[PDB]
Amino acid sequence: MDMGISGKVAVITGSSSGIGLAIAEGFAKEGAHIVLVARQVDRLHEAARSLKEKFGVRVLEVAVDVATPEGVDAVVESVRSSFGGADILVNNAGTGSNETIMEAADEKWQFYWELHVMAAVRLARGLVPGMRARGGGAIIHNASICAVQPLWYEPIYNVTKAALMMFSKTLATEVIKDNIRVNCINPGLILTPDWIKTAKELTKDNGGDWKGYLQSVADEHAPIKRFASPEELANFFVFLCSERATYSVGSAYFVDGGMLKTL
Amino acid sequence: MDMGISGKVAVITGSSSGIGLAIAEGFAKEGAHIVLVARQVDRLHEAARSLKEKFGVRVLEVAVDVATPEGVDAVVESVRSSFGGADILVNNAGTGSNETIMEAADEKWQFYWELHVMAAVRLARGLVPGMRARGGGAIIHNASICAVQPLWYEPIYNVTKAALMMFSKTLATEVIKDNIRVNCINPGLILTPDWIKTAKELTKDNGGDWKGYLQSVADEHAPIKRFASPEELANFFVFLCSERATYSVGSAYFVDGGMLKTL
Amino acid sequence: MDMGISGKVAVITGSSSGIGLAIAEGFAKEGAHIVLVARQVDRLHEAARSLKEKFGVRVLEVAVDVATPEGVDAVVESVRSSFGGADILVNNAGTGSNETIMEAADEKWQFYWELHVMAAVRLARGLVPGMRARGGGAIIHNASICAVQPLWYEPIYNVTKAALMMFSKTLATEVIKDNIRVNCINPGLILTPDWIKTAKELTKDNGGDWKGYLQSVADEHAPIKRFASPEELANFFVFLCSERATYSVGSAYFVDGGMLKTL
Amino acid sequence: MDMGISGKVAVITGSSSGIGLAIAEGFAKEGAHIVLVARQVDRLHEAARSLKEKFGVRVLEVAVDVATPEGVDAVVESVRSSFGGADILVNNAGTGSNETIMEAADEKWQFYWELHVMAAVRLARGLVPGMRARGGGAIIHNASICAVQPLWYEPIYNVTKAALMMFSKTLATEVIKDNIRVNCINPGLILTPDWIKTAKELTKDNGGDWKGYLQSVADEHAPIKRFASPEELANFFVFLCSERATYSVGSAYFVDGGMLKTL
Ligand SMILES: NC(=O)C1=CN([C@@H]2O[C@H](COP(=O)(O)OP(=O)(O)OC[C@H]3O[C@@H](n4cnc5c(N)ncnc54)[C@H](OP(=O)(O)O)[C@@H]3O)[C@@H](O)[C@H]2O)C=CC1
Ligand SMILES: NC(=O)C1=CN([C@@H]2O[C@H](COP(=O)(O)OP(=O)(O)OC[C@H]3O[C@@H](n4cnc5c(N)ncnc54)[C@H](OP(=O)(O)O)[C@@H]3O)[C@@H](O)[C@H]2O)C=CC1
Ligand SMILES: NC(=O)C1=CN([C@@H]2O[C@H](COP(=O)(O)OP(=O)(O)OC[C@H]3O[C@@H](n4cnc5c(N)ncnc54)[C@H](OP(=O)(O)O)[C@@H]3O)[C@@H](O)[C@H]2O)C=CC1
Ligand SMILES: NC(=O)C1=CN([C@@H]2O[C@H](COP(=O)(O)OP(=O)(O)OC[C@H]3O[C@@H](n4cnc5c(N)ncnc54)[C@H](OP(=O)(O)O)[C@@H]3O)[C@@H](O)[C@H]2O)C=CC1
Repeated sequence: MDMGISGKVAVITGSSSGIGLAIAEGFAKEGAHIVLVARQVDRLHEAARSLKEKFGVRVLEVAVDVATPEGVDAVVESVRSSFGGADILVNNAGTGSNETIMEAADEKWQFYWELHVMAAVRLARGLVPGMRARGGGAIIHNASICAVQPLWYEPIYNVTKAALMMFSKTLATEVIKDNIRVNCINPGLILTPDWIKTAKELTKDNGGDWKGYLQSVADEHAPIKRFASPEELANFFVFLCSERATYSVGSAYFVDGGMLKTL
Repeated sequence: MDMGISGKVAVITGSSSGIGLAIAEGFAKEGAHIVLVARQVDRLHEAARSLKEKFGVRVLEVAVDVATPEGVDAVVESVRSSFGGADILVNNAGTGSNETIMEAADEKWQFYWELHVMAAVRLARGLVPGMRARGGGAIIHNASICAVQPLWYEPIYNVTKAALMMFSKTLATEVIKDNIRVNCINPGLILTPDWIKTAKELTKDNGGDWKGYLQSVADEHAPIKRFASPEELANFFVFLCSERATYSVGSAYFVDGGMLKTL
Repeated sequence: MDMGISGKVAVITGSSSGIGLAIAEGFAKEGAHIVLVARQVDRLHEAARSLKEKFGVRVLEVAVDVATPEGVDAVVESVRSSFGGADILVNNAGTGSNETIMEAADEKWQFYWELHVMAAVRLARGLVPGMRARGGGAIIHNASICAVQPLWYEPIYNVTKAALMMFSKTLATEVIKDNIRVNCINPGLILTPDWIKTAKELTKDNGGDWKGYLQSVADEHAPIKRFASPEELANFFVFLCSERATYSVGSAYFVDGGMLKTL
Repeated sequence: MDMGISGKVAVITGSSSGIGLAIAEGFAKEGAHIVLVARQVDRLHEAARSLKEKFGVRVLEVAVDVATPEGVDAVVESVRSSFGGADILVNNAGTGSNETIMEAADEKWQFYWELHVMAAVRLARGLVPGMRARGGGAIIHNASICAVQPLWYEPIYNVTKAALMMFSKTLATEVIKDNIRVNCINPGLILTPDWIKTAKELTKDNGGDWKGYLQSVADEHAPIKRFASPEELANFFVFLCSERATYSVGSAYFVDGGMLKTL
């Protein structure tokens, strides 16, 4: 199936590893030029190198904290200088939480609000005008199954991802007049490095069988009884931002292996 | 993006015209063999001929009423004998309604229950064993946006489509152990023959401006302010049934131009 | 808080035991006259006597199958005969299922369709006219948490209850012009006879700790870690049918001790 | 119906006028003592006098900004000093927004986050321990129908009310172990002074018929074709915080005259 995004410019936040890198490889595979965004400079250089070598597309690196207005303004200025504007924006930067409401500090709340919601708000403000000038585009928000089905141990994550899923919906209605399609993707269990680090930490005193720990997670949560690969998730991001998904507007698409328990 | 379904067997109910035909064309393009199912045999021939002539695939026609157990049995036996079993089943046969709860006959409720729900129950019972034996597969239920956001004039449609959406999710959990992935797609406004028929009928005594009538429907209901083409929609069905959507299980995916008013 | 329903006529289907009898007692307490509806004549006669004797309200018994048109007709005609019309209607008759989609007979699908969906359809058709003539009224559909969050073992129950929940909403918009407010209640785990019966059955060969079994069910499904009593749930049915809930139209209200896993 | 809250202490934020004052009167009518919280000292002082005279319960005034940590600490301190703790907490303080995402300043996103979400986080942290110590209680969050069905003109409101609804759910699962029941209420159109102010402003130049403007709003959005009264809404607040709603946990209850367009 032709995706029709050859030569389009795709900005992916949090794209030096895990889901965000797999997303960047999937767009690169389809001929899209890539803007990679993350904090660690070295991992970012590796990712760019590998994308260029494997896929022969242009890759720009922006090494900034997207949870800050300065960081966002640098992404916007770098995209403008190198490419003129973006055709695709994937908001993927984000991270799990771990607290009780009774004990969490206000600053922790603030931090996930800036990272999960304010980054998407500021990137929409900064990139929509260029995308509009280029004739339209696609914006995706990677929220989470937690945005609707909260996990008990991460209330701040649940709340901020919930806010992000609403944000995506409100942006979709505001920019569709610009021929800009906005949608949300809500992933289930996706096997990424932090899951492995967590599985090892939690099994350190009972045998170290981190793979069995992950298998029990999938057994308890997903009818599919396994985690997804980042690559299988990325496919959906690429599809939704392609010329083949032109009637998707303001929707939330779950990619979750049966984990959502309700209709 | 490679779909990986070349040479797979796709059964599409309601595929002699409109959306079902566009879906069959989308699968045929990707090299899938096609079983077309509809009642009227004239249009089934014309569609089948056009698919073989345009895409070079095998097409089996089954002219039956899928709202009957005998019709479904015929489809199951045609697939078994011609192909062994199906890899893909798309439940698409269905039709709008138009009544009030206070006036509609019990027999009309029963008609839509058979067509929208029991056809899918019976096809799953009949085709899942062969699909299992082939190593897995994909099943899609075309419900509608109305399965969650009911349109005032068609309560029977709304109820039976809601029931269909729940069926899809329950079948999803039952059969994922067989590597069979079941999902639902909920389309918004899709420009099909019946819409154009209706527009022309509703404007016959006031100017015959059927295009104007369709445009006001779009403006009323969809932020994108147009209907989808059946081809735009077909893409989603093709993607969901492909080797690129292998983590989609028990989900309901809206394709609606913004029409869904809630999160 | 005054419910303002003294002297009103409440029809409760499935009201010789369990949740239905608790709902009838809740209405009786507030001085409503009661139409009790259930199949077993003596259980119904006994429920009627005890309501009349505890609460001093009028009680009419209609011993019929509400899953049949003739049974619904008998209810409508006894209401008309004894009271003129109903002010309140609670669709409560229903029962659990237990099957796989691969194995269940079409006839079983049919039975649950008749009992969960068509009874409410036919009772709305039969009772709305008299309710309208009395100046308005309230109708409730007792669906289930399973209407949105399906239980693995009872797909027919899940599909038919989801259908009921949609019916409730579509009826809501049709009859609000008559000052009739229709809403749905979705209960979680409610301790009824069948629950205790099932706990005793499933523990007959392992120790007969039926209390242990129910506790584990509650522990698995509900954050509050107990079943509701039928009387706790009844309060909500009485409130929603009262002069204090005059802005509730077309809603679904969960009463589930935390069991719903999503927003 | 006995609510069983006579002598309990209910804290209501934003209760010097509108919905919060109606809720405070509703608890008062039921014999609950009242903690009134709002910024404007004058309106608060008189709302307090008028409640005591009219209902003969105790009334504590706390004139603070609950969007600030200092404001919340003053509430918690004054409740501790005057009553020991609270039995009931209603988070009601909040206000509409009005902007585009493209134009809104970061400061404005921040203000709505503090007011609609952080007020509830901070009041949960400050009041739950006293509520726990009293044997349990009830907490309500007044979010909005906009939490799931966004209004085009107030993206910040839609996003922060969505976050508040998720917060309510995450809190409910955390504190149910303390015998504290947390739920959310999502009102539709409720006739409060800002609606009237708005209807006048927007009719200033076309005839001044502010009532007909409100009627056109109700006609467009609500099948019941009128706004609710604050007193109408308040009944559901008092019910949910009463001893008659003991199985309601982590639910979202809409009170919206049919406004919600989906199931
Ligand atoms: N894994 C899972 O099971 C699921 C994940 N998700 C969502 O997917 C998204 C990606 O998660 P995943 O791939 O697991 O996470 P990883 O931790 O593997 O990847 C995070 C990426 O984002 C970058 N990043 C983190 N914070 C910032 C920041 N402030 N500014 C710029 N870049 C940042 C990281 O690089 P660096 O540290 O150098 O900044 C890294 O490239 C997240 O939004 C997550 O919530 C949703 C559902 C499930
Ligand atoms: N068009 C739209 O805006 C939307 C449509 N949908 C759904 O899409 C699906 C396809 O509809 P659409 O393309 O619009 O409609 P069409 O009328 O254009 O297509 C209906 C197809 O179903 C066949 N059909 C109808 N009843 C039966 C039956 N009992 N047995 C076998 N085939 C049958 C028809 O052929 P024949 O009569 O010859 O049997 C025809 O091929 C339906 O389920 C509809 O509810 C969902 C959302 C929006
Ligand atoms: N119990 C629970 O945990 C939950 C229950 N529900 C729903 O609550 C409702 C009542 O359930 P519950 O109290 O548990 O069940 P019970 O079996 O204890 O009560 C069911 C009532 O319905 C009557 N009934 C059943 N079939 C018919 C029929 N065809 N015609 C007329 N009356 C009938 C029964 O009497 P008779 O047999 O004499 O006809 C009985 O009085 C049902 O809709 C159920 O689906 C929803 C969620 C949870
Ligand atoms: N009216 C409607 O149609 C709907 C309203 N709602 C929600 O209902 C709630 C009540 O709104 P409504 O009654 O309409 O609004 P009003 O503006 O009429 O009342 C707001 C009350 O809250 C107080 N308040 C506002 N901000 C603060 C603050 N920062 N700290 C302390 N008190 C504050 C106000 O007093 P003061 O200004 O002196 O501080 C006033 O007493 C809100 O949460 C709103 O979002 C939900 C759905 C619909």
